[PDB]
Order: sequence, then structure tokens, then C-alpha cells
Amino acid sequence: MRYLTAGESHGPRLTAIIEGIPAGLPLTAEDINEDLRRRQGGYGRGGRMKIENDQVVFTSGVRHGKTTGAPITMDVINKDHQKWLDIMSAEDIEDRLKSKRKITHPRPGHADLVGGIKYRFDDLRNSLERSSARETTMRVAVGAVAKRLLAELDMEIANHVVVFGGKEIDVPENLTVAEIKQRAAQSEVSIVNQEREQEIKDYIDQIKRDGDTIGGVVETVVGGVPVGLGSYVQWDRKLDARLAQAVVSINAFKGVEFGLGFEAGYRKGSQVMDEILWSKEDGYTRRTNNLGGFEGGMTNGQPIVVRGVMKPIPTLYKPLMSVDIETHEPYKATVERSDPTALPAAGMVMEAVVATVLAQEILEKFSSDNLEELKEAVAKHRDYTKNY
Amino acid sequence: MRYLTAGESHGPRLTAIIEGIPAGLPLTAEDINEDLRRRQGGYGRGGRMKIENDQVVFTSGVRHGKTTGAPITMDVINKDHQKWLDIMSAEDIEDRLKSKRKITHPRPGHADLVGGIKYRFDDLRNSLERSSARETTMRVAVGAVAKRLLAELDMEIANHVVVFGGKEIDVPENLTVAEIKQRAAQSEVSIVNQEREQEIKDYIDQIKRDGDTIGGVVETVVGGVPVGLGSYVQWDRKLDARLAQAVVSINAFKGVEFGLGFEAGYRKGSQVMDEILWSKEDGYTRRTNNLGGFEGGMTNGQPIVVRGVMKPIPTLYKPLMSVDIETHEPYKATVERSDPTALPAAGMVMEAVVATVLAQEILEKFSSDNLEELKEAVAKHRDYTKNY
Amino acid sequence: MRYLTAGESHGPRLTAIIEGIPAGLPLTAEDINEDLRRRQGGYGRGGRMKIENDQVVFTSGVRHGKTTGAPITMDVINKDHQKWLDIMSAEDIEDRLKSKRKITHPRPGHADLVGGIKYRFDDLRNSLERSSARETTMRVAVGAVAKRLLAELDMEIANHVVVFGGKEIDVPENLTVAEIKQRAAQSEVSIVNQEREQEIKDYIDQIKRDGDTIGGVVETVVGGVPVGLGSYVQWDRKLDARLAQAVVSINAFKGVEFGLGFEAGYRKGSQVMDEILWSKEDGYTRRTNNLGGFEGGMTNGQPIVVRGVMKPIPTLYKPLMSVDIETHEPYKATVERSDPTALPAAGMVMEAVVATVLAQEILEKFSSDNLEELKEAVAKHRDYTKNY
Amino acid sequence: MRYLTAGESHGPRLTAIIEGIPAGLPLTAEDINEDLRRRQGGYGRGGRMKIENDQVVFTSGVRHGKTTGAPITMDVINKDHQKWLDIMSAEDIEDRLKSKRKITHPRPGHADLVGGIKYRFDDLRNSLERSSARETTMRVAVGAVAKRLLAELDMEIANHVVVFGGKEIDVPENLTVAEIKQRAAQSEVSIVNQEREQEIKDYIDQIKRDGDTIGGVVETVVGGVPVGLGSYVQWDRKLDARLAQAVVSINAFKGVEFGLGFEAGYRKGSQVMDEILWSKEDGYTRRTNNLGGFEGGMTNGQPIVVRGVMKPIPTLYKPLMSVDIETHEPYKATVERSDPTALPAAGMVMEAVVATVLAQEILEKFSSDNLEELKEAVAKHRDYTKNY
Ligand SMILES: Cc1cc2nc3c(=O)[nH]c(=O)nc-3n(C[C@H](O)[C@H](O)[C@H](O)COP(=O)(O)O)c2cc1C
Ligand SMILES: Cc1cc2nc3c(=O)[nH]c(=O)nc-3n(C[C@H](O)[C@H](O)[C@H](O)COP(=O)(O)O)c2cc1C
Ligand SMILES: Cc1cc2nc3c(=O)[nH]c(=O)nc-3n(C[C@H](O)[C@H](O)[C@H](O)COP(=O)(O)O)c2cc1C
Ligand SMILES: Cc1cc2nc3c(=O)[nH]c(=O)nc-3n(C[C@H](O)[C@H](O)[C@H](O)COP(=O)(O)O)c2cc1C
Ligand SMILES: Cc1cc2nc3c(=O)[nH]c(=O)nc-3n(C[C@H](O)[C@H](O)[C@H](O)COP(=O)(O)O)c2cc1C
Ligand SMILES: Cc1cc2nc3c(=O)[nH]c(=O)nc-3n(C[C@H](O)[C@H](O)[C@H](O)COP(=O)(O)O)c2cc1C
Ligand SMILES: C=C(O[C@@H]1CC(C(=O)O)=C[C@@H](OP(=O)(O)O)[C@H]1O)C(=O)O
Ligand SMILES: C=C(O[C@@H]1CC(C(=O)O)=C[C@@H](OP(=O)(O)O)[C@H]1O)C(=O)O
Ligand SMILES: C=C(O[C@@H]1CC(C(=O)O)=C[C@@H](OP(=O)(O)O)[C@H]1O)C(=O)O
Ligand SMILES: C=C(O[C@@H]1CC(C(=O)O)=C[C@@H](OP(=O)(O)O)[C@H]1O)C(=O)O
Repeated sequence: MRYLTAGESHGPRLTAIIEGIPAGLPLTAEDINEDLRRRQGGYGRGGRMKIENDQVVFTSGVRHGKTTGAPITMDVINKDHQKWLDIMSAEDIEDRLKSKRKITHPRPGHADLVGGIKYRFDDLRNSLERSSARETTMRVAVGAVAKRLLAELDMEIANHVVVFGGKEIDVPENLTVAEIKQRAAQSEVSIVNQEREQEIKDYIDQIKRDGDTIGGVVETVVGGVPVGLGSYVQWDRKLDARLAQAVVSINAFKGVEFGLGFEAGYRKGSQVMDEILWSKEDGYTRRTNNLGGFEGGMTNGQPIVVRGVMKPIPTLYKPLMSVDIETHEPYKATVERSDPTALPAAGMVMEAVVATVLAQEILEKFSSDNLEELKEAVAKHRDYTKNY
Repeated sequence: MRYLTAGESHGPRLTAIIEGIPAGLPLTAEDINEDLRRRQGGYGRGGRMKIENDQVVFTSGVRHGKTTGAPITMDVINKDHQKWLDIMSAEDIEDRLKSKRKITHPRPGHADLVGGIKYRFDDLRNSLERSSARETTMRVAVGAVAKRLLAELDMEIANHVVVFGGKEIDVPENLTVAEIKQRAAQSEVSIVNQEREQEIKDYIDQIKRDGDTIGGVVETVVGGVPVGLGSYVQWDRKLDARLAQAVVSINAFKGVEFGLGFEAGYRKGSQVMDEILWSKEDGYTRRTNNLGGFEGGMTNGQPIVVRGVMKPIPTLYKPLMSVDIETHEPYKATVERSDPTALPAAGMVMEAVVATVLAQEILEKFSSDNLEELKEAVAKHRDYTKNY
Repeated sequence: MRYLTAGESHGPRLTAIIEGIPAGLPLTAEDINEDLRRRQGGYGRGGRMKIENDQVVFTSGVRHGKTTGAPITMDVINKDHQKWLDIMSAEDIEDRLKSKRKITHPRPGHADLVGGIKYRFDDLRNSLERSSARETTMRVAVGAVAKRLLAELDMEIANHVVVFGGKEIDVPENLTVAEIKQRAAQSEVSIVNQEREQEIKDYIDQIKRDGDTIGGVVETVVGGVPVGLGSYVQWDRKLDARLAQAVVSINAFKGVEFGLGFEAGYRKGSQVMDEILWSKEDGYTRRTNNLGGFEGGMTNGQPIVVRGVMKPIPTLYKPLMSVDIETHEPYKATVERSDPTALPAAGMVMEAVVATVLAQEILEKFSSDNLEELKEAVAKHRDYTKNY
Repeated sequence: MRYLTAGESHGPRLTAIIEGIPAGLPLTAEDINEDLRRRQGGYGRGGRMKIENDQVVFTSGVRHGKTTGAPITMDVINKDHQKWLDIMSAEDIEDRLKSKRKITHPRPGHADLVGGIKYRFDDLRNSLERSSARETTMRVAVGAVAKRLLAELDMEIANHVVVFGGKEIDVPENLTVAEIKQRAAQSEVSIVNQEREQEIKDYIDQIKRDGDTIGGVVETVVGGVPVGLGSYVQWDRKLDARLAQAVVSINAFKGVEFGLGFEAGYRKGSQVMDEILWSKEDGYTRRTNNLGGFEGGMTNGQPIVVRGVMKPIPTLYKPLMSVDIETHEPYKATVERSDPTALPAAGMVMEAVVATVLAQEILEKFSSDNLEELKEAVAKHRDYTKNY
């Protein structure tokens, strides 16, 4: 299974094509819209998010509620585009109008300047329009399709904020994936423990009044995973490593870690390995989950636990120093529309990207031209695993 | 450029094939051997590291001291194989001899059990032989070819330990890559500040007496990096993300971060973006390097700064709890030859892997059938960059 | 450069995304539409070709006349979809309405039955809608983008029919690419010598009235190609082999050959090899082009000459024998809407696919994040080639 | 599954690494060696083939007679290397010695000149050593591993010469794969009709005394093929097209065709489609096999029938004009002893590459981390197919 996303922030619309989903999967637009809606939200996002109402339009690969195995195409319109018809026209317009919203003041922390050097642009809007996170809308759309697959295979996934601009959220011990998703869904900041709900909001508004931005750490958990997805025989077959690329490819993300993660570099061997247990009732399991679901680049059957750090949004309403690309003189950075933080939204993109890599791995490991054989292949493999 | 590594820990030899290096790159067995030697070192490694004397043998693609563009084949013999001629024989032997060194007690933390389930093994040695970090020897070897290409393009790379089993190393501000390489080579634990050298060493010794293991955090730095390598136009073209997959693919790595890394989730935007500066003498630069060389998934010209966390080595001489796979009874894990720590060596592995990806990215971006045209494409791009 | 095509024959629309085209390439909807029009033509096409008027819509990656380097999305609407609103709805509909246009009598030669076994379909139109050649419309839209790149690099391409249902064309010797393009465009069956045009039209009418079909052989020729695209150093880098996959992947194609092709298996070495020549004026050239522009899987600078055989359309109006997948009784294949032949269109698809593969090979060989750098590299390479 | 081949014709040895073969496959050196012996054979092959005695050495991935799922490494020594130790040494040597056997006279029909332009060589030996068909030895080694997988899945493969230097071999009607395999290797020229055996040998001799070369056409046939391998959903998923690239990648191959092949462009649809039949005994079948086992890029369950044309060996005793690359002066190329033909050996290479691609497709289609699950999946899939 593979895919490509396309579209510009202020273009007419976004598009994604997914090639390789099995035939037979029940799939509706509501299956996608629920996640699209979750991605637009989170306390701290404003502006564009109150202008868009992201919903999907399928134009291929889905027939009468089920996929057919053909490429699936999903669209999401940009309502805002009616204000950028000339500026973002595909066709040429007269010289004289091109100057409009032309960007020559790169913003620190964004792709503007380097995208201009690489692609040799005279207008950095040509870097901005694609590098913008509006694109994550289609990543979530692809992840919602991936999630339908995981749901048919009795797997569960959830995401929650565990660090918000420095505030470490004390998560209760031994929550199920279902509990994580339900608690988190009740918060406007995706935290499982809310006595901090009002405290974090206040802070986002401080930061907001203060004219600054914050980021944090988001955690994705996956339950019911089959054992032996990924492989140690070659470096690029390791599933944790595959997930690492996908997480870090999310706009603003600067790191990814599994289970204890970086803490594992501060502890002893005996405090980190997860002992192996067996029962006639359940077959193999592990006493603890410090490795976050992976042994040797492979799923061991415990929950997958991965965290990603999102740096603060680069756009500051209180600029920062930059340089004017036409004069080479220092100046403040351009101020494009943005928010004090988009962390909860980033955690939804993270959930979608993890689900997507997972679904890719499942489709590669098991017979999967169609849902029936895949579901059969997975049941058989879970029976084998249980009785090993 | 692409490659495959092969070989078992106690098989006769390790092998690697590299396809796609440009013709005309000066390359010698000593260019490789220097790094193989580093990989074998580091206070805390014993056993095998005194038996093996890792050196390469070229058998294709190198002629008269230069690559030809054809596939390069490198071999590294396993001197230890002499003690395993029967056990690791490619051809069938007497059934009665097959139980030798057979493993039925998986080790927590290692690939034993899950590899056994995935591949349907009755002898967990079949997992161990290939999941062993003995394979990282060939990754270092491929890395040494990649480093020669970086050297030809005026780039420099180094690695050092910045956290050793929880002891954080105090790194002097403003060191060049060359100083980090030089100071680290004077330490038995690869730290650039030897004030904790004896303390780290005695800590290792304690760990070993205590019968436990420790990991840490290694940092790789790359200097003189061309701008605009990597792209934001699609997620899987982001170079930070490609490095992420490669770093976490290293045995025992549970995480990866760039620049400030996870600490960016604890700061404000104004304390994280790197301001943009310009001078007639140097072109564009950045005031600070909190982003570790990456904006928008692309190199910004600042030093690339990446860290990976190595969990503690799973094999404890004081074995943890497990299960006998033939009887399903609880039992202590198998105790195989291992060391209290392999962090310094992991650092070298990371250095090679980072270099590998980077050379791959350079070979994608520039005309690179031969070194001549590659060097010219790179100089020309550097000139463009400098004058943007 | 990579791309995906998507869409069903009777769904709402077709879509394609191309990822990786350099920034800076002039591109308009007319650059695409000219080839979409060619593809709908050819004496012998009717039905659908009378309902559709294929024209593109760009929704991403194109701004004010040029590419930006971001993913390019193209749509082609299916006007006919208004007749299939229920039959092809993405949303589920009442069970009884699903019998509408349901295929249970598979057509010999088409993807019907096999797709039904592979994907576990009960309705074989689910095989039909995606396997149908309506999809070639988007492969031609991608080729048109590829062809714009080839034109900025001073390359030319043309296609022509050389066999039309067994009638071989007597092709004058030593025509240029441009001559081929011009002469074939003045013919209603894309033949460059019209002595048999009326005979071929009369034959097509005959096949039609008899409820039969015909295919033939088309030839694509590419001029001005750079030397050394492709490589012999690994089998999958050979450019003639890469083209071979792309040509056979066109619907109804059953084979591909280069230069003399299969005739080379009937002649002696001395009658096939192309002698090497050199002059201060032209640099290296070849006396003849029996090899069709390739030596060792690499372009040698002569015209690329490649031929593909298109088998006859499978859907015959006097249907062949098949089986009712519901009762297992013998029954005549279903008769869907089809032409007696679509060879001239198939020629345009083949021109597009060849140009695509070649653009991809060029983008891989040369620095090509943007058009300016790509043009400078190709000029430089041509300079080195001429003066070798 | 993927693999890389490496080595020079006059280097010390050839090497291949295959990654992704399921654990559990019985495999021995003789499994490979049988094919390697066939590949050295064929009337018309002389020189080298009498010195070389190709046998494989396994150095990884094979233990006690079975694969383990890790990367497999195979070596084949070049006995001829002994006469080239200086010339082909990896390490640098005195400048005065580097001109030994330097090549500056490109052979028409070979990779020489174009390779030296591409890779900017002064010595065309660096093109020649790797472009040589000596490399096909490792492609046949790889194909032998693939063939072992096919045999475990009850599939059979064979190759025979159908056209020899223009002599069309009259093949009996409807030979099975096993018949073709048996008859063909009773022949020193791989033909299934031995009334023409002496005739072809004499013709080969005649060509040789005439100082010329011949090529021809080889047909590979595959039986017991599962249905539904390959897909129509995207062009690059079609298995006929994947086989096309593999076949045209063989040195000297200039075309590939399936079933009736190019003859399908001369016939009518009624004379080409294969009618679909069903019986309670055997399930679905076809009345004829004009399509060569493919419908919509997918296997239909009839025997795969593919033919490739091999141009004649380019090196001749008859003169062919070329140019001296150091002087730009014309010269006549002539080789006193060259083989007149390598067609029967090319047929072995064709069988191997075909077998390889099929194994790859099978590994992709079905659950295949280990042989046991693969077998189970294939069995389940044939039961579904038969009972559709
Ligand atoms: C959900 C989400 C929303 C974002 N919103 C904004 C925003 O409003 N303003 C901004 O400057 N960056 C925003 N970002 C961050 C930028 O897209 C990103 O920092 C930039 O493209 C550079 O890529 P990099 O930070 O990964 O290096 C957002 C990211 C995510 C995941
Ligand atoms: C058991 C343990 C676990 C820790 N885990 C991490 C970690 O995962 N990430 C990190 O950045 N620091 C980690 N450290 C470092 C401590 O957080 C650090 O010493 C502390 O925050 C004080 O920092 P300061 O000296 O910079 O104020 C940990 C320390 C210990 C003892
Ligand atoms: C240089 C290096 C040396 C290692 N040496 C050991 C060792 O002696 N014993 C051990 O159990 N693990 C060692 N490992 C770690 C194991 O290979 C590894 O934990 C195991 O394959 C499971 O992979 P994972 O930890 O990535 O999940 C080493 C890793 C590296 C990078
Ligand atoms: C400014 C700041 C930065 C921090 N950076 C990190 C970090 O990068 N990684 C991490 O794991 N913890 C980080 N933390 C947490 C501290 O390391 C500290 O040890 C933490 O509060 C844990 O203490 P506890 O786990 O005993 O409550 C940071 C804390 C602060 C105030
Ligand atoms: C331009 C074009 C038009 C075609 N139109 C038709 C048609 O009208 N009816 C039909 O049965 N097949 C048509 N085909 C062929 C089928 O799509 C094709 O034979 C089928 O998908 C099975 O694929 P295969 O022939 O490659 O095995 C056409 C092919 C091309 C290139
Ligand atoms: C089995 C085999 C043996 C070959 N032996 C010879 C040979 O002895 N001499 C020769 O000139 N070409 C020989 N060839 C052909 C060349 O390798 C080939 O023409 C050349 O590398 C250029 O590639 P191309 O013909 O695919 O363009 C052989 C090919 C094969 C498959
Ligand atoms: C549109 C989204 O976020 C955008 C991401 C973003 C940026 O630079 O990354 C900039 C803003 O877009 P705009 O300037 O139109 O307000 C964000 O709002 C979205 O998530 O759908
Ligand atoms: C051989 C190396 O490391 C090995 C990696 C390792 C493991 O499980 O990862 C186990 C030990 O191997 P053995 O049991 O033979 O001593 C390590 O020493 C090496 O780095 O070259
Ligand atoms: C639509 C095209 O070709 C179609 C390919 C086709 C088939 O089996 O391949 C069937 C017909 O479509 P329909 O049944 O609507 O008339 C063809 O005309 C086209 O070239 O644009
Ligand atoms: C060595 C093989 O074939 C070789 C292929 C070949 C060529 O250009 O392709 C040239 C000859 O090599 P040389 O000139 O040393 O004899 C062939 O013999 C072989 O099949 O193993």
C-alpha cells in the first residue's frame, strides 16, 4: 500500500490517492470526517480553522460502501480559496497582480528560505503554500482509511498530550487504549488527566497574549497488535524505525521515541528489559512494557507506545530577526496567519501517521488483496502465536 | 545508492554489497579499516572484541585505489567461526549434533522469542545469529565508503557520548566538528570532556560487578552540509525523517532527536527558532542551532546535530525471568557472551549510518554517475547558495 | 519523479498526482489537452469518444503558468457518470438495485473473471471499471507533463502505426521524428504513408459490421536523446528494460522490441551491430540504428526506436464463449460498449508512457530540483559527450 | 524479496546477496550448481567456459540445509582471475603499470563507449568488466533459489530455443513444461526437436568459420501457476510488464512477447481471445492459450508463455568500423576467437530471471515470512480459486 498527498494551503483543494487497499473494506465518508474534525480542533487553534469545515469527497476506489481494491481518491476543498483566486491561479495573470502577497521575508523555523534556495524561487509563498501543515489534513484522511483496516482487525489506537509547553501530564497507571481514547476525547487539550485542563488553557492564553508559541510531546498507543510485524534481518525492515521516519516527517516534529525512550539511556539493564511470561490462557506476554511494543524491530504483542516531540509553531506574532531576500537587509520575519499552539491537532496527525505505517506493515506481512483473506490470515497468525 | 548487508554472528563471514557509488572515488581498505577498528573499541567491551580483528577485503567495484561505479563488495571474516563449524554449517549435519548451543530460553530485550514466532523456529539461535549487532560491522563499512564521499565534498563528521548510563556529559560550547572528533578519540568512552572519564570507567566496572548493563545517548554532528538536501513537498522526502529511520534501526536504539530535540517540547517558540543572518562574506547563516541543521525537512547549512538513545544491552550476566519454549515453564533467560555496555561502539555505528543516509541524499540530489560531475554539481550549488 | 493514476471508467472523474517535477517548468492546461484530444481520436473509435471531451483541471503544484516543485494534481471529468449515478455511487444503496449492469458472464481476454477471483468479487464490473482503458487518459496527462520537460531539453517524440490488423505499412527510410509526427497526424489511422489508408478504413468497417476487433503494432521514436541515460551495472538500471515494463503495462499490449527487435534473432552479428563513427563536427555517432538507440541498457545518442504490439480489443459484439459465474453454465460473454479498434489511440498512450519513463530517467541522472539547474546540467553533459 | 549481484568478469569472484527469502526453505549448493552448469553449456560456447568450473559457496542465510530468513550470500570464484592480479587489483599500483591491457577501442554493439562517456573513464576496461555477461552467472544463482520456492509450490519452469540464427524450430503441439525441460536438455542447443540437432550444430560451425555470430529467440514456459498474481489496478503492478523488464534486462536481449506476442497484432479478436470454460472436475480453465497466461496483467492459470529475442554476440571476426578513443582515428575491430553464439546459455539466464520475478510476485501476494505459512496460503488460495 502506498499513497501521495497534494494541494496548497491556499489552493482550490487538497487531494490524496491511496493505491493498494484491499478490496472489500467497508468505508464511508463519515469514517474520514470524524478524524478530519478532530484534526481542526484543540484549544489554541483559531482563524483558518473557523473558516474551514473539512469533509471528504471520494471520487474513486469506493463503491456502495466498500473499497474495490482500485486506487482511492479523496478530496477536501479549501473554502478559503475564493479569497486567493488570482494569487493562487494555476494560469498566468498579468505581471502587475503577481506582486500580491509575495513573500521576501523568510520566517525563522519554517521552510521559506531553504525552499527558496533549493527550488530557486523569487516568491517564498511558493515554498509556504506546500510546506504548510494544511497538508496534514490529507495525512489524517489517509490514516482514517488505515484505521478502518486496523478496526476490522480488532486493533485500537489513541493519542494524548503528555507534555504541553513544559507541563508534564501525570497519566494514570494502566489505562487501556480504549480508556486513553475516551478520556482524551473529553479534553480540549487531549490530556487524559484534566485537573490540569484549566491550567494548560490559561497558559496557552498567556503564551498567546505574550505573543509566543509552545509545542510539547504527544503519545500514540496501539493495542491488539499481532506479533512479528517488522523484521530484524535488514535495517530497513524494522517497524520501529519505519514509524520513526513517519513521526519525524510530521511538520514541526523534532524527535521520536519508543517505550521508555530517551529515559532508557538513564537506567540500568535490569530496569529496562521486559520479562517474558506465559499462561495457558493467553500464551506469551511481558511483565512490563518499557520497550513500548518492540523487540528487534518487531512487534512483541504489548501495546505500541511511541512519542513525538513537536517544537513550538515557528510563526510568532512578535516576529524574530530575518533577512529580506531582495535587499539582503535584516528585518523582522513576515507575519502569516497562525496560532499560539497546535499540539492536540498534531497528536491527531501523529495517530493517523502511526496507523498508516502499521496498516502498511500488516498489508505487507499478510495475504491482503481482499479483506476476507486478510482477516483470515490474521486470525490464523494470531492462533499460531497464541499456541507457540 | 543502495546496499544490503549479510552474515551471521558465528557464520564464516559478513558481506556487504553497495550499488550506485559514483565511479572515480578514491577508496582503500585502510579507509574502511580505520572505522572497523573504532567500532570494536570503547571501555566496557570484552570477549569477541579481542578475538576479532576486523578488516575488509574488496572483491568488486574497486580498482587501483578508486571506485569504478560497479557494485562494491566488501567481506569481513569471522575469526570466531572456527569454533562453530558444525553448529553454523550451511549444509545438513547429523541430527544428534543439532542440539548444540540450541536456544530454547529466549532473552527479554532481544529478538529471540518474536523472531522464533515470526519465522517459526524451534531453535532460537536462528534468531540470534542475524539479530546480533555483529551486523553493525558491515553497516560501519558501508558508512566508511559514504564518509569518503563526504570528505571529497569538504564535509566532516564526528560522534561523542553525551549521556552515559544517566551521567550527562558537560559539552563545551562552540567546538568545531574537527575538535569533537579529536577530543572524543582521546577518551576510552568517547566523551569530549575527560573530567568524568575515570568516573564513567569506574561506573562501568560497578555495573559489570553489579551484573547489569547501561546504555546512553550518543550525538552525531555533521559540518559543511550543503543547503536544500531533503524536501518538504512530500513526507517521505524529509531528510531529518530519513535519518530518524536509520538511527532507530540501529540495534538497541529506542529514540532519535534533532537539535534541541525533546527539550523543544519544553520551551517557547521565541526560545527555539534560529534567527536568520546574512553577510557578504558568508551568505545566509543562523544565529543559533536549536533546530540542529533542519528546517522543513531540509538542511539549512548549519551543522546537523542528531542524537540517538541506546537502551542498555539486553543480555544480563544476572539473567532476568523468561519461559522455556519447549515446556512453557518459567526459567531464567539464556546468558550469551556480551559486555556491560557497548555505547562508544554504538556511537561509531550511528556516525556511519548518518553518513550513509547523507551520502545517499547527496547522490539523489546531484548529477553523480562519476565523482567529477558530482564535485562540479556540488561546487556550483554551493556558489548559488552563497549568492542567493 | 513518481505518480499515481486513479478513477473508474464510469465514476465521477479521473485523477492523477505527479510528485517530483522540478520547479520552474512552464505548463498550461493546453499542453495537456492537446494530447488528451489526440488520444480520443483514430478512425474506428465511437461511442464514449462522442460523449467525453477530455480536458484537464489543475488543482495543485502549478501557479501562474509554471510548476512549483510541489505535487501536481490533474482531474479529467467523466461526463458519462451522470448515467451511472446509482450503479457507481460511493455510498451503499438498496440491495436489489445492485443487479443493475452487474457482470456475471466474463469476457475472454479482459480482466473480468481473474479480477473477480483475485479480489473476491460477486459483480465483475468491479474488475471492469478500473481495468478499463479509460485510465490511459491520465497516463497521457502525465506523459504530457513529461513531454514538456523533454521539449525544454530539446528532445522530440512521435508515434505511428506500422501494422494495422495485419496490414503492414511500407515506411519510407530515414524519416526524422518530426517528419513522423507530421505525416502520422495527417492520417486518420496514424500511418505515415497513406497508400493503404482507405484499405485500412474499409477493413475496420468490415471488422465492425462482423462484430469482431483488431489491434496492431505501433512505433514510438525519440530524438535528441542525451548519451548515457540508463546503466549496465545492475539489471534494473537498464533503461531499455525500464521502457519494456512501461510499454507492456499498457492495456492490450502483449510485447515490446527495440531497434530491429525480434528480427535481430534472425540475422547475423555483422548485419546487426551499429558501427561507431567519429567526426570533429558531430562527435561520436553510429552508422546505422539497428540497436534502436541502446547499448548496454544505455542511450547511445541515436534515435530511441521502440515498437509495442497491441492485441485486438477483447470485447466483441459477436461475443465468444464464457461461463455464468452464478450457475457455472456455459454462456456468451457479456457485450459492453466498445470499439472495433483503438490502435491509433494506443499509439498516443505509448508515446506518453515512453516520454514519462525517459523524463523519469533524466530526473534521476541529473540535478533536477528546478528547471534551471536541470537545463545547465544537461547542457554540460552534452558538452562533455560531444568533446569526449 | 530483493537482491544485488556484484563482481567483474576478471575480478576475483562474483557475489550476490538475496534479502527476503522465507525461513524454512530446503536449499543446498547442488540446487544452485545444477543451474550454473547449464549456464556454462551450449554448443558454440568456447574459451572461458572450459576454464571456469562454476560452483557456489554459501556464507550466510543457510543453516543445516535450510534457509533461516536472513540475507543469503553466494559466491562464485573466477578461476581466470589468476592471469589478471595486477590489472584488476583493488589497491593502487605504480603509475607505469596501470596502462596494462588498457582499452581504448570500443566494440560496436557493446557497452564500452557509452559507459566510458557516462562514467568518464579513460580506460574502457572499467566498463567492460562489469557489463560482461559473466554477471549472468549470479543472476542464474539467484534464479535457482527462486526456482526452489516455485518447486515447493508445485510449479514448474523450462526454456527452449525456438529460433536459432533465423532457423525456426518446428515445435510439436502442446508440449508440457516437463516435456520441454526433458527434451531441451537432451540437446546441446536446447531445442526440443532433435531431427534438427546436427543441422544447427553444423550451422553454428558455419557461422564460426564465416567469422560471424548468431542470436535467436528463446521461450520460457511456466506451469502450475496460481491465479491472480499481478494486478490491473496500477500499471506497475501488472506481472506481464514486470516480466518484460526482467527479460529485456538480460544482456543482448532486444524484445519480449507473451503468448502469440507480436503475431497478435496481425489477427482478429475472435482468433486471439482465449474462451473461458468451467468443469466440476477442474473448475475454470481456458480453451486455448493465445494470451500466454495473462489477462489484465494477472495470471489466469494457463501456462505462462514468454519469449525474448537475443541479438547476436557483438564481437565478430568480420570487421566492424570503430574509433580509437585516444586518437579519434578510425580502426577496424576484429576478434579472431569469439564464440559464434551463446543462445542456449541465454535461455538458462532467461528461465532464471523469469523464475525470479515470479517468486518475487508470489512472496508479495502471499503471507511469506516462512515456508510453512507460504505453502498454507498458496494451498488455501488454490482451493478458493478452484471453488469459485
Ligand atoms: C497541526 C499542525 C499545525 C501547524 N500550524 C502552524 C501554524 O499555524 N503556523 C506555523 O508557523 N507553523 C505551523 N505548524 C508548523 C509548521 O508547518 C512547520 O514548523 C514548518 O513547515 C517547518 O517544518 P519543520 O518544523 O518540521 O522543520 C503546524 C504543524 C502542525 C503539525
Ligand atoms: C531515572 C532518570 C530518568 C531521566 N530521564 C530522562 C529523559 O528521559 N530525558 C531527559 O532529557 N532527561 C532525563 N533524565 C535527566 C533528568 O531529568 C535531569 O537530571 C533533571 O531534569 C535536572 O536537570 P538539570 O540539572 O538540567 O536541572 C533523567 C534522570 C534520571 C535520574
Ligand atoms: C555496537 C552494539 C553492540 C551490542 N552488543 C550487545 C551485546 O553484547 N549483547 C546484547 O544482548 N546486545 C547487544 N547489542 C544490542 C542487541 O543487539 C539488541 O538489543 C537486540 O538485537 C534487540 O534489538 P532492539 O534492542 O533494537 O529491540 C548491541 C548493540 C550495538 C549497537
Ligand atoms: C526547561 C525544561 C526542559 C526539560 N527537558 C526535558 C527533556 O528534554 N526531556 C525529558 O525527558 N525531560 C525534560 N524535562 C524534565 C526534567 O528532566 C525533570 O527531570 C522532570 O521534571 C522529571 O522529574 P520527575 O520525573 O522525577 O518528576 C525538562 C524540564 C524543564 C523544566
Ligand atoms: C486506447 C485503448 C482502448 C481500448 N478500448 C477497449 C474497448 O473498447 N473494449 C475492450 O474490451 N478493451 C479495450 N481496450 C483493451 C482492454 O483495456 C484490455 O485488453 C484489458 O484491460 C485486458 O488487459 P490486457 O489486454 O493488457 O491483458 C483498449 C485498450 C486501449 C489502449
Ligand atoms: C549468456 C550470454 C553470453 C554472452 N557472451 C558474449 C560474448 O562472448 N561476447 C560478446 O560480445 N557478447 C556476449 N554476450 C552479449 C553481451 O553481453 C551484450 O550484447 C553487451 O553487454 C551489450 O548489452 P546489450 O546487447 O544488452 O545492449 C553474452 C550475453 C549472454 C546473455
Ligand atoms: C490550515 C491549517 O494550518 C495552517 C498551518 C500553517 C502552517 O505554516 O504550517 C498556517 C496557517 O494556515 P493559514 O496561514 O491559512 O492560517 C495554519 O492555519 C490546517 O491545519 O488545516
Ligand atoms: C560481535 C559483536 O557483538 C555481539 C553482539 C551481541 C548481540 O546480541 O547484539 C552479542 C555478542 O556477540 P557474542 O555473544 O559473539 O560475543 C556481542 O559481542 C560485535 O560488535 O562485533
Ligand atoms: C473510455 C475509453 O475506453 C473504454 C475502454 C473500454 C475498455 O474495456 O478498456 C470500454 C469503453 O469504455 P465504455 O464501455 O464507456 O464505452 C472504452 O471506450 C477511453 O479510451 O477513454
Ligand atoms: C565469461 C562468460 O561470458 C563472457 C561474456 C562476454 C561478454 O561480453 O558478455 C565475454 C566473454 O568473456 P571473455 O571475452 O573473458 O571470454 C564471455 O566469455 C560467462 O558466461 O561466464
